[PDB]
Amino acid sequence: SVPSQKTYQGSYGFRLGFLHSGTAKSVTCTYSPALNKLFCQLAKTCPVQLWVDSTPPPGTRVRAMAIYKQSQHMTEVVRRCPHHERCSDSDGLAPPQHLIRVEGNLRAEYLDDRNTFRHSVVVPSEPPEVGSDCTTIHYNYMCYSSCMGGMNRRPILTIITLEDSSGNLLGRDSFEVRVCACPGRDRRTEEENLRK
Ligand SMILES: [Zn+2]
Repeated sequence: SVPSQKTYQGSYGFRLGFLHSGTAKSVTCTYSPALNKLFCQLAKTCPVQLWVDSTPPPGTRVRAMAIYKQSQHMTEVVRRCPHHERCSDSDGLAPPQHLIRVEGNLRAEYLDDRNTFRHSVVVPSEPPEVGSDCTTIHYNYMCYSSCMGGMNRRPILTIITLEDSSGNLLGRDSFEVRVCACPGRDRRTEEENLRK
């Protein structure tokens, strides 16, 4: 009733990477290594790098799923709030209830789990292009952390899993997410709070 969040590189050395976007007031997405936390604006591009030490088999996939970080909320499905699930901002593929979308991948699939009712979005794993050392998935988060009746100011984690063609686990990584109006200021504030 709760997905695992244990980091697991697995046989292929799977792990995530993030750009170094800084903390200017204007930044739309920024990652804090010290907090393992992504700060982003609503429905803005969040580039997440996928790194492996060796290429997994054809048919490998990469799944993203959100869970609440606090234990007393972890059994609750993370979903869009009653406002945003009705605002008709569909990309033609993502169900309007799903918090996490993938941008610009026509092979993305959206799952409503028939047993847990949790949402996820999955894409094929592909090796890096010629001259590149990793691949990047562009995610969008479609509600604010503060949305009433949805996340309701509760922190969430995103769990990224590398899966074989049957859905079996090959690798796992994760990061906290805050969706907010001013990611640069909020990253600076929370990093200062950690230091203090
Ligand atoms: Zn919302």
